[PDB]
Amino acid sequence: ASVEEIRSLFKQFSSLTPREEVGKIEDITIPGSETNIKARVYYPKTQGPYGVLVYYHGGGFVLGDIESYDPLCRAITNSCQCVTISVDYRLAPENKFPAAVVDSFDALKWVYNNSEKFNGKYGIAVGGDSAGGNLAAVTAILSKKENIKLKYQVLIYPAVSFDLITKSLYDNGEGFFLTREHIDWFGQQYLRSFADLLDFRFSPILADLNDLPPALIITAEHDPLRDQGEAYANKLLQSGVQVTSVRFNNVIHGFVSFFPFIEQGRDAIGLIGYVLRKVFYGK
Amino acid sequence: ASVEEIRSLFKQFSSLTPREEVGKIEDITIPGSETNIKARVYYPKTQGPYGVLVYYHGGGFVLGDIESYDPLCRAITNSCQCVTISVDYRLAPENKFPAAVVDSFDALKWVYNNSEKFNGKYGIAVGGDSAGGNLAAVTAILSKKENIKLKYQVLIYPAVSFDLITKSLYDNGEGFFLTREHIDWFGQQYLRSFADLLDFRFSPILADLNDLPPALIITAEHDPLRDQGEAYANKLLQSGVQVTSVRFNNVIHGFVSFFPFIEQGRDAIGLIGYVLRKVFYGK
Repeated sequence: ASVEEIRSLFKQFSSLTPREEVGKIEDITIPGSETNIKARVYYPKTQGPYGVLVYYHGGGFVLGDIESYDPLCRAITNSCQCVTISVDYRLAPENKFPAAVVDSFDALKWVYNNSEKFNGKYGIAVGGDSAGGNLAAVTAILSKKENIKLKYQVLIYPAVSFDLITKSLYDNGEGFFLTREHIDWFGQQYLRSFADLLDFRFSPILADLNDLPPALIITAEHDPLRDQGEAYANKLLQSGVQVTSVRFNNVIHGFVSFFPFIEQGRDAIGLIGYVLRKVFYGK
Repeated sequence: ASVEEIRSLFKQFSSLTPREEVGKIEDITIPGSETNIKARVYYPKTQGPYGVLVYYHGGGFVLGDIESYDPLCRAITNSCQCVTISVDYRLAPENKFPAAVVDSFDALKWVYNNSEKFNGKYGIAVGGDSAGGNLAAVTAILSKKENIKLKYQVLIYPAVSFDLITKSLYDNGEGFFLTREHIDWFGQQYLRSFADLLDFRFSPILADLNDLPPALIITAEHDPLRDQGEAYANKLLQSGVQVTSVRFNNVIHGFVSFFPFIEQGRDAIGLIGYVLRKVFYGK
């Protein structure tokens, strides 16, 4: 199948996942530095003021979008009882690195500067899964540099480094949905050249991690990205940042997206909701 | 340092921990088959009806008690929004195996048969940490044998088997609070003879685990008991029981008891609260 066919397939598969009712949904356009960035704003059913999670979908920088991630963003919204803003960042191969990062950061800065629009008085967090977790992490690094003060970062099986060495890569690189061949191919679509492998905006493990917001990092036992995610937690800890790093056993990369039929995915969304309700509301 | 001494230092340290307000607290005495069993009943600040969590404290079968665990059980009560009944089972070396088990199962049976005193319409679960997670797991096995239908079991770094073989036992057996010498000494205080090593009431991994209640099993990366706790989860799964097995990284055996200082401990309590709210209230 073509990239277009697979992008469509994501949306199609999404229509088989129940969409939880939320308080209110609205589609906005965020004025970006290089583009106008579509976002979907989900309000919870509770009364404000709120904390605001800016969310970046996964899909290897190439696939996924607001629609296919709509069921997950609804479930997250209800779990965290917070405003969630799902960002349609530019995808590769059409828009090479660093387009996704530029959009993800532009969107966060705007949300931060406009949180009053969402009655966002309890502060701003970032979150995302896989490639989205990469973007959340990188967005949190870029924020510190600009004195944007984030409450929290939720990194769901994030990609944090180019990797040819982790045990989990070789143990889990075939037969568990996300394969070596996928990882290589996504990387070729996204990156401009070999030099980009030196860029912290692609590999956030490279960055100086002190003074970043506190983090929840979820990894999956049977995931090739598992070891590198747990390494990112370690480096955060070494840099004096609080992080709860949790390995969900018996599950694969992507498991949180399959929450309707992987119960561990539901429980992960429950934990995400707990930590955000805690940091935002003292709950 | 004598048994009575080390019990007292445990008590004293826990004495300095700020206690969370709950709804109401009632002390009760359950008529056990071998003894009168003190239990403390914690009501959440919400209104009923409730699910009920029967909780067994850790401490190697030798230490801990209602008072010393009082801060944790308050924290759990507020997180799960459920009635929590902390059980004062008989301790070793004064009362050897299977005294703790007899008391734990007698308490659970009585609560189950008396669920109305607690407005416990939404059903009964068991939970416990360490030696208490052993007791919860064993209580669930004994329940199934007598047709008592529990909703859930929460096993926090449980002891599930006599162990001379797991990699975590050797990797983590010194320097991380719970040492080989402790494990040896506790087992020496608790067990009657070598024959007790065949008894599933000591090593619940031995039991047929079919038809047991769904489980949350929390392990700790730097814990000698880690591998066996993950084995128990895998054996449950193999037996057709739903289980969410989560390894909290960067922490040691006992970390949930240190929740006031170890934020990962607080997040573990959040997760426990989520899974129980979900199973009881469909939240």
